Amino acid sequence: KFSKEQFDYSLYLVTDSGMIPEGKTLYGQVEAGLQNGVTLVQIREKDADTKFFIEEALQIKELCHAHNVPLIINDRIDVAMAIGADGIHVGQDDMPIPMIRKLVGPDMVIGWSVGFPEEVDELSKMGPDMVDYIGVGTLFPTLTKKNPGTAGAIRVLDALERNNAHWCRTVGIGGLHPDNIERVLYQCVSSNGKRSLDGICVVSDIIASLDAAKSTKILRGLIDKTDYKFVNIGLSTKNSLTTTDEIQSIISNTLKARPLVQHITNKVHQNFGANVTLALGSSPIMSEIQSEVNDLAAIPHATLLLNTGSVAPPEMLKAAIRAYNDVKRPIVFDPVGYSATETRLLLNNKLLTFGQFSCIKGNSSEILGLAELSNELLIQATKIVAFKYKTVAVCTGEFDFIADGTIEGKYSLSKGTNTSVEDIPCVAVESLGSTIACMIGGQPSEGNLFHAVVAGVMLYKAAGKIASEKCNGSGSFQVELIDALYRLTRENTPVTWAPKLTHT
Amino acid sequence: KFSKEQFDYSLYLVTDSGMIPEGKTLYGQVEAGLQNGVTLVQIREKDADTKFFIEEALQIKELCHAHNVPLIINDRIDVAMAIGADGIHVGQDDMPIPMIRKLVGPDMVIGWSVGFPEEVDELSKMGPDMVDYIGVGTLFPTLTKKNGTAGAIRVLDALERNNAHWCRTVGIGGLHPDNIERVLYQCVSSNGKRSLDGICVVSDIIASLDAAKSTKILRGLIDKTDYKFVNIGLSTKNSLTTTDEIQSIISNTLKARPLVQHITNKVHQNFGANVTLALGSSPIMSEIQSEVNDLAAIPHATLLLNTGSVAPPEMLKAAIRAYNDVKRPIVFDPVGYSATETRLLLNNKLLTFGQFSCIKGNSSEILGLAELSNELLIQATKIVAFKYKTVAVCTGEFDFIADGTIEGKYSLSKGTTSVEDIPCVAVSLGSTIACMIGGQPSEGNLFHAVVAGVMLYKAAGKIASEKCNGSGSFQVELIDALYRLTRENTPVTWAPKLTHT
Amino acid sequence: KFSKEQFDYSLYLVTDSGMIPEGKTLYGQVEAGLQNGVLVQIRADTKFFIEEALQIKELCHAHNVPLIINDRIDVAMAIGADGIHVGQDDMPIPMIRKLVGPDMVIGWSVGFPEEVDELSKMGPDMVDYIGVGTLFPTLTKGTAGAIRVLDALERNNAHWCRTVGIGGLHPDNIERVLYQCVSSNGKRSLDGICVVSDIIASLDAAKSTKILRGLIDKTDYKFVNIGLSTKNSLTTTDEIQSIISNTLKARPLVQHITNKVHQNFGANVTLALGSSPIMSEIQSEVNDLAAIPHATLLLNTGSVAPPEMLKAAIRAYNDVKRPIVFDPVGYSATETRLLLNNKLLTFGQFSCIKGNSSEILGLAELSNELLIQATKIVAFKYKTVAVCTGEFDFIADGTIEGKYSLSKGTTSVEDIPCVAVEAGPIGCSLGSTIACMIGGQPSEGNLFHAVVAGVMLYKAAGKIASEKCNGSGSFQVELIDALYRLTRENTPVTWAPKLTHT
Ligand SMILES: Cc1ncc(C[n+]2csc(CCOP(=O)(O)O)c2C)c(N)n1
Ligand SMILES: Cc1ncc(C[n+]2csc(CCOP(=O)(O)O)c2C)c(N)n1
Ligand SMILES: Cc1ncc(C[n+]2csc(CCOP(=O)(O)O)c2C)c(N)n1
Ligand SMILES: [Mg+2]
Ligand SMILES: [Mg+2]
Ligand SMILES: [Mg+2]
Ligand SMILES: [Mg+2]
Ligand SMILES: [Mg+2]
Repeated sequence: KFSKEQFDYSLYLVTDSGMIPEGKTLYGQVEAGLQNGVTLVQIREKDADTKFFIEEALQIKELCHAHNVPLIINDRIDVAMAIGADGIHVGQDDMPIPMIRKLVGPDMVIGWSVGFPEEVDELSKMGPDMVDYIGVGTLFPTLTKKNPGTAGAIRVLDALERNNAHWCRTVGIGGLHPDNIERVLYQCVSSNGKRSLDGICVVSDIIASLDAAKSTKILRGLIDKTDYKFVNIGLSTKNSLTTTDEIQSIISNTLKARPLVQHITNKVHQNFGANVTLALGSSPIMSEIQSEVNDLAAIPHATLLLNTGSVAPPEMLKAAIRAYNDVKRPIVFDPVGYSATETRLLLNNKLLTFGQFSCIKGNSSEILGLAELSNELLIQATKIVAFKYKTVAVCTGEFDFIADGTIEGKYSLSKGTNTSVEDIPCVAVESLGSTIACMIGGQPSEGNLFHAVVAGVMLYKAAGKIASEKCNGSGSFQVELIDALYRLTRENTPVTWAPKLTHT
Repeated sequence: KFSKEQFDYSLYLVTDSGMIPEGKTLYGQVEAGLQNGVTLVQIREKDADTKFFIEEALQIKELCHAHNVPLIINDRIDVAMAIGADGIHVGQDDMPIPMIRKLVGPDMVIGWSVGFPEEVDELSKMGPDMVDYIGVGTLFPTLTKKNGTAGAIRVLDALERNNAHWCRTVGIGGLHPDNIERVLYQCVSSNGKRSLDGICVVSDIIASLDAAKSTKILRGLIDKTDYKFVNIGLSTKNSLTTTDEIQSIISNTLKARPLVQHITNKVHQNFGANVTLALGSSPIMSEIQSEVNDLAAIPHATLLLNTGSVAPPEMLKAAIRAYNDVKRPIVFDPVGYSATETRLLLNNKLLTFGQFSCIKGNSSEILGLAELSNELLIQATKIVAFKYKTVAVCTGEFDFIADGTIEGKYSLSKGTTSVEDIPCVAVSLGSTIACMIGGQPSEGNLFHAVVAGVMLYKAAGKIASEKCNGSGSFQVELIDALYRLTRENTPVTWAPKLTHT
Repeated sequence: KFSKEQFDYSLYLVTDSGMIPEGKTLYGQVEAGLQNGVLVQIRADTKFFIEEALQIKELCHAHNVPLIINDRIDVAMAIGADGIHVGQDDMPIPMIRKLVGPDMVIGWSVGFPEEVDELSKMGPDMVDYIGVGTLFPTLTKGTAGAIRVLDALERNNAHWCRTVGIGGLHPDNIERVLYQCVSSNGKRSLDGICVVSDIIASLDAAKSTKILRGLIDKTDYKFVNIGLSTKNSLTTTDEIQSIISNTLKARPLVQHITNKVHQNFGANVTLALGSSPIMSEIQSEVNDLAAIPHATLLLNTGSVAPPEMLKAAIRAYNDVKRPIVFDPVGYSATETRLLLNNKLLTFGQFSCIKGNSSEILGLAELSNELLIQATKIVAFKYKTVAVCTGEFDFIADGTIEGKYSLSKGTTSVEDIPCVAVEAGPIGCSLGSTIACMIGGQPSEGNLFHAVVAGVMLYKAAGKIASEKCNGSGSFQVELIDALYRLTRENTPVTWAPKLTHT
């Protein structure tokens, strides 16, 4: 007999009877996963046949108790009481929670499927020893649930905090696999940094596995690690303004490394973007072809730059983003959208679920929108975004603001960061997408993501003043800008450049 | 809040959500059936979201309680406790009964689906306030469940051998107005002490375009008490059949020229039509489905069934029903029966299609039908006669006739008069019996007619065996004797002696 | 290197690559069949072919058995194969002989006598052996037909040409095939048996083969649980008396499969002889019926019953070694009837065949010496007791004590026992009579005597009836009566009919 506080939600295995590979049993899989992790187990399915259910539940309760792990049942509350189960899970469309509590009485864990903040409010108006934990929405798409992102999970953890539901644990569920578990753990944190997921739920990743022991050992590895080094550049927090000597080193490195920068964009920017890249002494590639994507990313110092409202299918954007994250190379997200039209908002939010971005760059509107929300406002927004997507965020305007929300790539269960939206580093400065892409692209393993982005914003802003002076209108401004970028970097003398870098 | 003994199983409505006609609601149907009968109601939901289930259950509990009728739930015991239901029904493959009792505690009705005696034994090894009632097997075939009366009797018999006095019974599966009275009529304990406490329907009310009317009809049938299944008298006669009665029978059939439809082999086709001709009535050898209703509509029509025939079960079913609809007599003369695995199968299936006026077999045919010397044969003959609520004939040295119709009486739970004490007397035959019964007027008597037939046949037999030179001439002298014997009604003359058994 | 005369055609395994069960190889199957019996013939890409052929030639040579190839003559020469098989639509035989040169065995698929003629006007060291037609139906690509071919091999004196039977051969019909596939002159039979699916497609090829071996090198086919001994002494009164007693005491169950005219009249004859008739034409019942003591099958023709069920019934009785009597209402009366009847004669072994002058001459594939010759031909052809009804009834015994052998083969058409039964100038009635006499016999009985007993009894009842009757009508019933009276007093010394030798 376990109690609320003895429950370890770390790796939470939810079974599904009609998904087991031939020559393997449900007992067999659940056994393998207990010997290698999963501090919790839930039985469903049916095939019901309510009597065969009960026999399988008892058979499996012995196994779990043997390994000192609780057994949860869904959604048959009666079978739960009948076999002396340790808890029950119910969905939004199952028996109302109060009714359940009345039958099972205190002591028993009650799990609830929750996908929206609105449902966290209800959960809260009910107080403790009603809902004990919740499975957060369906994180990613999946074939396991017969009918039916991290941004969405955050909105829920945030409601658990605004309502101070201290008594309610959380696990994330739906489409969780080794290719996205660290990213999920990493960016699913309360905005105030005080709360994260207490564990991870899998079904197909273990159950449907030809080797369930191995699959589980892998998920365990990911969950009890603490670093997500998502790009082969330094992520150290830097609080000292970026020195002239550092900017100089950045530019040298990218000039010497000749980074390959893959542009995925519409057209207007195709040509102008390739010019900026050429000026910065690196080679542009405008491939939007799925098969090439893994080969491109394999080339030394490769970099991805994303634009939006593009002619490329979501299936390939997903493919590209993943391709770069697999080789730990940097992605820069520069929405041409974003939230400009209903259709763009949709596509952009879908993009932000495909992987981890090294940098997100927007203007005042693009940024406020991303922050889900003047001058003090733009700063708050910039940090919110940076923290939300665990990335370096740039907000362009008269002043350009840069915030570093990577937190050295740190994640943990429940904790969650050690660091809220409010107190991450954010500095100020008084085509940019490709500039930033080239600076980050050139950095070696010992580099620093944040300094590089700042370097880029400085460089760009510097070239701007020069061009606006030497030009005769919009036309020549464009070409004088490219020229300034070229001249500026062929002589590393940042001590010279106009733009002033302050703290925010 | 109801208790075990307040439950009225009379007309028990079991719902099914995805079977309701367009423009009609489950509330709507269940309402109509409460206003006209349904004395009990069960709700299912194997396919929905457990929350919509609970909302519909409460919505419908108010309706039932409003009409002072309990609400039963299946098989979600949890939903049952949660909404304060009055009982739960579970199947053979659902949660074990002891476990259920432990959660819901005494006071709540527990129903169990039961199809075999073996399961009645288990029900009994558990004693009272475990299983309160049972739904007996699937009586007839149906499209309602996703995966006969003889069979129900075997279950009622086990409820008696085990003295499970505490357990009610309802019959279920394929019950409609075309077979409800026959079900109530023949589903009785062998000792006559127990019958079905009620009848269960799903499609007959739920899937109805006019649920109010459909229900009013089922009610009519359930609380009636007579099943006059043939337009002949069914009165119990304890006085031996007098010569004057036999004489009247023969006269009637000669004057009525009954049309006797033979469904038979090919050996019996010809020989059977001869006997029919001799008795002054016309044979027809139609095995065609479309003709069957027209044939039966002809005055004094009669059906004679043989087995191991080339005719499809679908048409036998069609014929048997055709005659029962017009309340005309069927005689069942198995050429099988239980002679081969295939025959046993077909015959038992036949006995589920309708009500027979008479069943005729030899020592083996009969013992088999009784599901079991010279005393043994007598016990067997009554068993059969009572089982199929019919007049049963067992041919041999002595021919035994038993009358198990019990004046066509049925009731709920009661149910009666046991196997042991129905009337039984002692003394080609299929066709003879068919013609005697065929000729009887509304005021006649089924039992006397059958006896008359057996007498007549046995009489013609002695005469023929004497006037013949072997098997060949015996056959034709028998037909002749049948002809001569009936053209002069003088039963005072005939050889065969009629005693009590 | 083998030569013509070292070739043992006993159990001849023909492979088929795409028919092997999972987890089993062609090497695996052919190995199992060599260790338990087995000559061998092999039938994708021409290069994989050659590799498999060599691989398998080593195996065969290891067990001292030749390897034959079909129909790639080139692959044959290339791998030094021991012989080649070709079909009727493959390379002409002379051409083949020219390329492979003498010494190599040449097999030819043959299904008609016409093709035996061609095989013959080519003389020796052209065609060495032949696979006879397709005996029974099969998904891989009758005995009366095989006989016509063995007969042509004899009329042409093709002494140099062996024969194997092929197509649909399995344990349920191998002995019957060996048993009735013999030259009309009795001098020639099949030199062996060919299987594909029975061994190749088997989950246990070792066992399957051991079984086929058992059957082939046995020599008795006891196809009915009655004596088959050749009796040359006329059937004595005391024997007829014993027969009738036995059937009266045994009350045989006689299953009639017949028209509708004969249904009733046939059941009466059966009843009179103190046995029970059953008129079932239902497939599922058939195995249960035959399992009942002293059960007997009587077949009529142009019936409403499907060939699929007749096959089912005939087999059902042969499996329990009970007697079948074949009394064609056809036969050869119409094109459709001939067809169905011949198909029936391929379904199993009959204990007796009964026809009239036409029915019989037809069956013999052809007066009074003529009728006698015909009757023996039929009796011998279908290895059965044959009855030919007329003024004289002729009975011939072609069972030859149920003896079979490879190549040998037996005793010709000409010299099996044949007797006659006359009484003076006077149908489906005799069929039922015969069915009841045979039905009653115990293991120690004798098939031949019983049939004769039946014919005598019937003929006897006939004279009596023709005298006591007033026309066709009463004749029928007086006949049943006479059958009844005659058997209730076993006094054959009394009966009119005279039994002579033919
Ligand atoms: C703890 C908890 N939270 C939520 C639910 C509902 N739920 C969300 S998606 C899905 C399966 C995805 O598996 P996968 O994609 O790993 O194959 C299910 C069963 C539940 N039953 N338990
Ligand atoms: C009291 C009780 N006994 C048995 C069962 C199981 N059951 C067997 S047959 C049938 C469908 C017949 O519909 P129809 O009358 O339209 O043929 C169902 C529901 C149950 N659920 N409740
Ligand atoms: C020696 C010889 N004779 C004939 C043929 C032609 N042939 C007639 S039937 C048959 C397949 C029978 O398989 P199963 O016994 O499984 O029915 C084949 C292959 C030949 N290729 N070789
Ligand atoms: Mg169930
Ligand atoms: Mg933009
Ligand atoms: Mg549900
Ligand atoms: Mg009978
Ligand atoms: Mg004939």
